[PDB]
Amino acid sequence: PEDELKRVEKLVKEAEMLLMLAKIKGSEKDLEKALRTAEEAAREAKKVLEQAEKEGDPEVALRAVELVVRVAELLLRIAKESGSEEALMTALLVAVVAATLAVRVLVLAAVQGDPEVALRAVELVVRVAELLLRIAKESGSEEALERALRVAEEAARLAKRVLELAQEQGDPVVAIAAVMLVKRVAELLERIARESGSEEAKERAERVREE
Amino acid sequence: PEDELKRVEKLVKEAEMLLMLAKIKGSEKDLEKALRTAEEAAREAKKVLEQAEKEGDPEVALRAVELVVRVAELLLRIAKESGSEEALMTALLVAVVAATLAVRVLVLAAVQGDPEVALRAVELVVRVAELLLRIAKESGSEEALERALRVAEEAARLAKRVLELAQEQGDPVVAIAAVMLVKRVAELLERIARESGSEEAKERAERVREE
Amino acid sequence: PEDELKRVEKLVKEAEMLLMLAKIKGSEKDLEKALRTAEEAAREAKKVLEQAEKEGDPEVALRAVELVVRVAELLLRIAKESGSEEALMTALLVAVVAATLAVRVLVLAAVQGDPEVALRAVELVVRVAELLLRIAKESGSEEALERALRVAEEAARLAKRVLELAQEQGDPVVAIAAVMLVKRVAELLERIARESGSEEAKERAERVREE
Amino acid sequence: PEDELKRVEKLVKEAEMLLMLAKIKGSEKDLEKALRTAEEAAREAKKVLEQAEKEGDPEVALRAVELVVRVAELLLRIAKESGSEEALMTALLVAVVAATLAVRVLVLAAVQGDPEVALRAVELVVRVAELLLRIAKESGSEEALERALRVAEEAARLAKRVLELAQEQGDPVVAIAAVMLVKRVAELLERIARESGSEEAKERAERVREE
Amino acid sequence: PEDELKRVEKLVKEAEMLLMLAKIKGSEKDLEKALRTAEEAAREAKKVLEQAEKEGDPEVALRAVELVVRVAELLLRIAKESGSEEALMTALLVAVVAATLAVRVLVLAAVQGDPEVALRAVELVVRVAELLLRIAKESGSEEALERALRVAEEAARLAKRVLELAQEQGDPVVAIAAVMLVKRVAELLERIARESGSEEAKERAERVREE
Amino acid sequence: PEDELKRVEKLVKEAEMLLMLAKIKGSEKDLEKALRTAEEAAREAKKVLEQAEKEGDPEVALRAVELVVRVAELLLRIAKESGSEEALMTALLVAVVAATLAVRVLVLAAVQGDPEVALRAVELVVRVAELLLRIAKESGSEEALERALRVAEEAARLAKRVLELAQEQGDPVVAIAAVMLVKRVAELLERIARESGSEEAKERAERVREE
Amino acid sequence: PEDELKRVEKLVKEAEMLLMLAKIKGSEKDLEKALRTAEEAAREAKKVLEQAEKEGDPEVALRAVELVVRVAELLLRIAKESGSEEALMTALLVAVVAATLAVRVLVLAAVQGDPEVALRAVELVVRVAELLLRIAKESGSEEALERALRVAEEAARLAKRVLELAQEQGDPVVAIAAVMLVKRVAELLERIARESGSEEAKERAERVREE
Amino acid sequence: PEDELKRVEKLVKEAEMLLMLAKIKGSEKDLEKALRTAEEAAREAKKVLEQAEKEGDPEVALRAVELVVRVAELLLRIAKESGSEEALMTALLVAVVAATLAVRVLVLAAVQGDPEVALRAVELVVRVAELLLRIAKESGSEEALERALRVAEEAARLAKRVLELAQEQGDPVVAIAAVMLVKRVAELLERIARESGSEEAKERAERVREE
Amino acid sequence: PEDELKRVEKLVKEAEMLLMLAKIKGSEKDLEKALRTAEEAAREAKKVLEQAEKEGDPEVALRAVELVVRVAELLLRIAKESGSEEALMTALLVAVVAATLAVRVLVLAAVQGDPEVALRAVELVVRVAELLLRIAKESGSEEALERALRVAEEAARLAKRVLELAQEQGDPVVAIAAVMLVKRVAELLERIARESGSEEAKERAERVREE
Repeated sequence: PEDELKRVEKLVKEAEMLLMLAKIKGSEKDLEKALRTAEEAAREAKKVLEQAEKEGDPEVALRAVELVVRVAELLLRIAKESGSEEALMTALLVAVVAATLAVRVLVLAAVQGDPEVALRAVELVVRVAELLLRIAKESGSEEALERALRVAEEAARLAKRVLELAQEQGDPVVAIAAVMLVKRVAELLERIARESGSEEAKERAERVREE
Repeated sequence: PEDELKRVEKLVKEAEMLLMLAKIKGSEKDLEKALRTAEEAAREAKKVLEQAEKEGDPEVALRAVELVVRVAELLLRIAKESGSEEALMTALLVAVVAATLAVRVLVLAAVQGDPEVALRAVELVVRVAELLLRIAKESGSEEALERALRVAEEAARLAKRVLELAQEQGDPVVAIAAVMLVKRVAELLERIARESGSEEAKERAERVREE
Repeated sequence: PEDELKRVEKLVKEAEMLLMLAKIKGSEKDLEKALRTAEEAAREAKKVLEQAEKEGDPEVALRAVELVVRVAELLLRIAKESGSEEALMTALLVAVVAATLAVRVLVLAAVQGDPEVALRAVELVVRVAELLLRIAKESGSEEALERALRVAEEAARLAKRVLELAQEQGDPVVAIAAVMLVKRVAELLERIARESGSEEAKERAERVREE
Repeated sequence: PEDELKRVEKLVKEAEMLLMLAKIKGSEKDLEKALRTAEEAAREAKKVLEQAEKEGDPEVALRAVELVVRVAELLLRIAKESGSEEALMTALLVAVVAATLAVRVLVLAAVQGDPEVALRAVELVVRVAELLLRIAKESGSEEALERALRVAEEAARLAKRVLELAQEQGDPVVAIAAVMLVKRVAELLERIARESGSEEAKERAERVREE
Repeated sequence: PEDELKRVEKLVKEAEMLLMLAKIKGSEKDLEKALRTAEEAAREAKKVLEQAEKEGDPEVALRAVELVVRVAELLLRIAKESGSEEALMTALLVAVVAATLAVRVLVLAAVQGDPEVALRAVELVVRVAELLLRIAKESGSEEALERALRVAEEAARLAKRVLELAQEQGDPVVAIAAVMLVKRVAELLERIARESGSEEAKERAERVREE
Repeated sequence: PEDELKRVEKLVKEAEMLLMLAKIKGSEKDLEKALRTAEEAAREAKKVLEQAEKEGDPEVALRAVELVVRVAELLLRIAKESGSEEALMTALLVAVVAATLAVRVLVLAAVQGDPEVALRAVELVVRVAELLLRIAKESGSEEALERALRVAEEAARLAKRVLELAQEQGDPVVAIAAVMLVKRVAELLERIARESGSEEAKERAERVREE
Repeated sequence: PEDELKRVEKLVKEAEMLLMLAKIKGSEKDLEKALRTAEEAAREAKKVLEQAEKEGDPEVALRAVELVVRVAELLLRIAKESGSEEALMTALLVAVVAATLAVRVLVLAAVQGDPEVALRAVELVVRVAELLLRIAKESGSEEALERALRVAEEAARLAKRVLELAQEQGDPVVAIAAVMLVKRVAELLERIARESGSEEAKERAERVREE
Repeated sequence: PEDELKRVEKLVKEAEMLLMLAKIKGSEKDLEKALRTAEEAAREAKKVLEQAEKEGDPEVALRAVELVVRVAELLLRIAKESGSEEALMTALLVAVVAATLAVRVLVLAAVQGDPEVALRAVELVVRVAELLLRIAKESGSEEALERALRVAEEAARLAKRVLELAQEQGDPVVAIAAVMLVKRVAELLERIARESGSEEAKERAERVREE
Repeated sequence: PEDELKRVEKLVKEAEMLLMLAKIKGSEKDLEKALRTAEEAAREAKKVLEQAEKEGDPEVALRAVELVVRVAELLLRIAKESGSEEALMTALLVAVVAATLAVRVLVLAAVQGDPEVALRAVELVVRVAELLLRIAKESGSEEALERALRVAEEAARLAKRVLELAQEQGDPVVAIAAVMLVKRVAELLERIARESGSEEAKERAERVREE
């Protein structure tokens, strides 16, 4: 049931409500249950995926996982208002998850032959990459920075795999978009390469800008 | 349904009718059921809010809460004719409620992006402040006096939060009105500061007149 | 609908017709159904008020109640031709009713802000007073005499309440008339004081002639 | 449903029709089924009360019971045309019933606070009294005569109880009527006292004329 | 609906048309369907009564029954042209019916208090009597002759019952007419007494000429 | 099921009906079964609590217990009409029960975090106190008087415990009301202190007026 | 319906009537309801626009908005007679509104291709500018002064946009008028530049006098 | 329902409104939601086609797809004002889509035998070709240039297929127009051949100018 | 359900759509799934027959089988565009099937007595014959040629059996048509006899032209 997705979505709104009230009247308990509501919202989000795998709906799978991204993003924000290393780590944990989950939404889209959803699954990986990057900035964690760049390249990589089941089904437009996707990853890696000395970003960009 | 609001409104009129007859023929039972009709009117008023939260109508929420203010105000008056400490305390209880309820109407207006309704929600807080002040005078309660001034400043405070989602939506006029709102609070606190020695009103006015 | 008022009015005319024929050909059955037609006319008259309360028409309310007075007055007359203690008591019952009903028409006129109709509602109380006085003479009932004088003073009293919502709406003429009303009550009570030894009328007149 | 009352009423009309035809063409079978139709009409009448108790309608209760009186009255008449001791006893049985049933309509009117209906319930007791008196004359039964006078006084008694919930609800007119009711009982008992030597009627009248 | 009466009436006209054509061109089939059309006309006529009983219209009842008389009269005539013992018996059957039906129209007129319609109902009985007399002459049936005289007296009898609800409603003119009605029955019975040796007519006339 | 509460409530109304009839016709058997109906009503009332404990509804718990108070109050009244020491003791027994039961409704409200219901539970204790006081006056029992004052103070005491889970949940209004509650207990104890020499009431009031 | 516009217009006249009477007899309540009538008139005015957007009538849109200007102008005047900072702020709020509303009437005129109405919409902006200037003088508000000059330049700016859809439709006359419009803005800004030291007006005039 | 088409159309107008306002006041958020409104308009446009396939309406199909072209064209324009590579790619994606969709509208027109709609479907392909050409110029993308020319020739090709079901249905005029269509493609390819060195356009024109 | 037939029919249209698109854009995969869609359409077609046997509908049976012919015919065409020996053999297999299936529709029509449907069943055999002939030409298969001629004669044969249950039910027209059917088979066999040297067609025509 996408009936659940609405549940998940409303939980998220509520978490955002608990956060928004929390900043207004300065309540550390609002912020706490906001964290917990978020956490629940994302738990259920993954229950919904897990059965959209054991069913045939990649559409449901994608909406579930992008809700999980939404939860991750909310966690990042709660972290910044709380100033909590914990909240920042849970933000990070939901982020690293969303990545491999998007990857699952993708492989489902391939098995079932739904190239437009696979594409979106790959974009989502990119979003997760961008989030990790954010988290990395907020925590100064040299590890989160590595995870980010990694996840980026791995999206650019899966883009080829999206183009590849595109060219099986004769749909050049999503396959062109699938190449446009690879170049905004090249670009992200280039934008990162410039600022923020990384002995890496340079290499990853160079070898994705080949692909 | 705003169909209910009309119910709530008519209950209130009736309560006012029972009060107005009560003063005319001097019936302590008219005054009693007037109190109880009022009380009901405000109960339902909050049922109506509670579902306007679980729905999307901040408009309904505001009309519900300002009816609750109306009920509070009626209770203050019934108190003064009865000379009841009880009626005065129930007046006070509906008043302290209306405050945090307006605050809820506000946070709903923010979540849903309705800055003109948020503004009115904040005015309402100010009205509640003014009511508390009245109640405080009638009961000589040194506590009600504190609640009043508090609630005032907290309205001036939320005014910034109204201006803040105003400047997100690019609506300077309600945001200007939102600054005009803060200065009639500064003024209320100044007007109170003068008469009625309060070691406080002075401070609150000084620090809101900064903001 | 004032469509009903015409119904009520025609019922009354018919009752008066049944009475007038009854005296002509000396029919005790004409007189009976005349009583019953009257009774109906007044029943409906009050149905019409009752909804003019639950609507916004004090105009309809007043015409309904003064029809009820008209019915009461007719009952007094039927009583005198029949020589019935019963008919005289039902005359009395519709009379004591009309009083508190006029009082309702009045409080409606106040809630809705219609000072000229309130005034007339108070006059009507006076008429009812005058009727009670009549009934009292016809039955020699020491109780009806008390009800009369009471109802009188209570009209003079409500006159202040008419003047009081007059001075809110800035209409000195009906408010002057509202003081002229109090003095013809003082006068009625004085006229009664003189003849018909009453240990009371004297007091009531003295204390209304203050007001 | 008052839908039933109309049923009960039409049954009664029909019974009266069967009676009226029966006298015209002299049919002892018309008179028989007239008795039985009557009997049914009153059965259902009490079913209708019984649920107006287990519901909240004293209005329905009163119309049901006064239909039962109507049935009783019809039975008295059928008795006189038939010359049946049986029909006269069933007349009596429905009469003695109607009494205690009116009493139930009354106590319902008290529980539910409907003083005008209680009043009518008490009048009804008086009617039943008057009926019993009739029945007593037709049967020369020294017992029916006792039941009559008894039931009379017991109505005058319940009149106080009507006045008593009148003075709780501040409705002096039905309470005055409630005293007028007691004096037509005093009167009935006086009218009976005179004719028809009864060592009793005298006492009952004396002690009710106190009350 | 009196809409039906027009139906019944037109059926009758048509039956009379089928009869009138039948005599002209000598068609035994015209005469047959004329009988059947008549029969229908009278069937519906009684359906119309039957619901005018279960409604409140004695006016409708009378027009229905006198149509039934009209049908009866038509049947008598068809009988005489056909020379049918059958048609004569069906003539007789509708005649004996119309009698007891008029009687029903009457008792309806009494229940509902419509003395002028009752009167006409009784006249109708007389007409039926006159018809029976005709039928009796045409068939030489010693039984039809008895039915006739019987029905006559029974009309004179019901005349008293018409006068009796006349004197309840104070309408001496229909009550005088109700006595004029009894004397044309006395007269009919006298006119029959003379010719046509009947050991009976004499007695019936003597005892109705008393009444 | 609150379906049961309605059962309990109707039993109570019926008990009150049996009592009200009992006073009217002076039936000691009505009064007896009124006692027993009351007793049942309160039995079931406690069954309903007992499962509202083993469920999560403090709302149901409170309505159940306040019905038990209602039953107690009815018993007090039946006692006074009967003049029974027994009925007065059973009145007392249901009263002393209701106290510790309210206390249970309270601790349920705490476990489940429902401060507004806890508050009402504490008021109820106060009502029970007031009842005990009544019972004490009617029986002159020096023991019932002690139980009363005790129960009073113990309510004032639990008020702190209500304020205490109020300040955990940040709801100052019920917590203010919770302090208003303590002062009407101080007041009750003061009102009792004055009249009715008690070497005690003085002390209890002094030490609660501290708190 | 332009049927509404007449409503709006008459409301405005009435407001002006309440104001004009208010100054004559010196009634602060006339002035109050004059403010409120004005306020309503402008509310409806915007309802009428809002549907002239969701319809195709820029003509209706312009008349609606210029009524809103009229309301704004009336508010300025009421402010000056009352001496109210509040009335002056509400004057200001309707003024700042009318500006962005005229802007909407304009963009509607563009979408629908009605260059003569767009022109008038831009003039209206200028009027609003002139009003703001007035308001600014009356309140000495350094902010209202900024809003004024701003709004002026923004009109001169939209004038180019009017000329631009003029030159698409080949209508040089409204386009010439559209350049004449820009120079009376240059002029207004110059007239303001001179008196009333503003470090700004100078710049705005210089850069619009380029355009 | 073509009721939807109007929806789609109005969405498009609104998008164009958001764009036109966006250029006027320079709002990057207007431009954003203009993009998104456009995107929606085209989503629904394809929902409408998708069911016009699963229904029998090629007329609905064509209007839906040409709305999709309209959306594509709007996207191209938004791209140029924003200077966004993203907006330009989404412009391109809706363009490449519209092509194969027109192709679907065509094959529907063939299955259902509607040669005039097929013709228009083929023109539409040509429009899409022209759009791609535009997009290609704006992005300098050597790939978009290939897609353009391709799509052109493929329209000229389907023109034969339009002529071919024309000659089945004996409609030479649309079939002549179908040959006129091929020559403006030859011409487009020739016009492109000249400017803008393409080693290709030459070949495609040569081999279509054969056909 | 003939609800299924529509399913079968739409599958066929779709197969034809996949074929028609396949020839347009030259897609060997369109042609493949067109074959498979066809194949399904015919599978279900036979499921529908199979239950129209186990039910009483020869009408359903005939529509099912002629859909199977339609599928066969489509397969022949797909074969010719693909140039597949396989597709041609599956064309042949559905053809040889349709024959013996028509034969079943026929024997059902006989058992159930529906001679007009039997006739059509026999025509269908002839169509199948004509198809086999086509297939035979396309494959040069000396075997398919034998099957064709065979199936032809066997239709002419069953024609006698159609005429034979015609003459049982007295319907000479379908029986005449049943003889007209035999002569277009004689004719088909004659037309084949001429061209395409067959040592056979001659004999079969000679011996059917006897019959």
